[PDB]
Amino acid sequence: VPRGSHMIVKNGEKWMDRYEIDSLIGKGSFGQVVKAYDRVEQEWVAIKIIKNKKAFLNQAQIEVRLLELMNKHDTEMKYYIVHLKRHFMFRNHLCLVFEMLSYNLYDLLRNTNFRGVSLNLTRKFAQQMCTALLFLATPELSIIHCDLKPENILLCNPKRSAIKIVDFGSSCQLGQRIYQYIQSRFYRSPEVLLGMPYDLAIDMWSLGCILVEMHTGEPLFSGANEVDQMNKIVEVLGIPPAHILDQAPKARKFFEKLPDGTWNLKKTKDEYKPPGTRKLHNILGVETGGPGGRRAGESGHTVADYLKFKDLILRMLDYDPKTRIQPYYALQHSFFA
Ligand SMILES: Cc1cc2cc(-c3cc(N)nc(N)c3)ccc2o1
Repeated sequence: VPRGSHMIVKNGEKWMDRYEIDSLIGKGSFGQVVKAYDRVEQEWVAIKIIKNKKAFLNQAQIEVRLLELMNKHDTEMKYYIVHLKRHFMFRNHLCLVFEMLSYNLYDLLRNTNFRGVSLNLTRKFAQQMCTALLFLATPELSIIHCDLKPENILLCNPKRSAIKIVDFGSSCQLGQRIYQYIQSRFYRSPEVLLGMPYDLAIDMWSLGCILVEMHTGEPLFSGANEVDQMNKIVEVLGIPPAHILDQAPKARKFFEKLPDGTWNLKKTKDEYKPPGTRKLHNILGVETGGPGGRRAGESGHTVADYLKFKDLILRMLDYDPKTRIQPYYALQHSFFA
């Protein structure tokens, strides 16, 4: 019986006279993902190997249940989610066989030298991700991904715009509270930072953050920690509404209620732009040739195009989860017309 939690995998070895292990795709907290040739089906697969650890096995069994649940639906919309081909036990590890995809949206930004992709390619990723969120919002699914980020959205093919969402390891269904900290820090919604109840709207917050980054090359809100995260959100969006802060268990982690009942920023121990003064209109460069002026004298980057983009994003970054744009309405926005 091995002492470590990790599976020993040798490049070149063959599993169950079927899977020819080529190479490591990537390592994560769950374990690892290997590229392998399935000699029976004659196709590449990405094998997700789970560590022999109780916490990770439990998360992976939730992931298998939610992916199999999604697979029973007929809609074309389900193809924006990575396809789980099968699962088995091997050398006492749970192994998930997925279709082979291509590189993630972070690798795509790094290949631009973090200068961002075009507004036209941003629109394509936006439309697909809004359709995927509409699929998860199907009542019989009601899945919250809870970990959207550029690294969890993958191109299907290196030369094409088609994308799929991966990793439902942190995911839950509407009304569940399972894990103490959810969402990646940069993509973490204000209701989660404030310790308020969360629903599918947290994923639309994450998507708003991701789409600005895909076009600018840089994260919109790059907090070093939760206080810094909230402060960078406030730079762009101002002080959250009183009706939210008055109900937030963790309001006093970031803010203070003054004698007149209005909220300000909590004093530092002893630096940010004043609240709401880092305008998204200037981050995107709506009137000034897009990010860093670099889109002036290219087509597909008009002031009219940028205003439609800015308006959709600001509806995705609504502080109020009950009024934040829902996937069904985001798809009807003039940005997609
Ligand atoms: C190239 C490539 C990487 C890759 C990664 C996954 C995958 C990774 C994780 N963590 N969770 C899920 N549900 C899928 C699937 C196919 C893949 O294809």
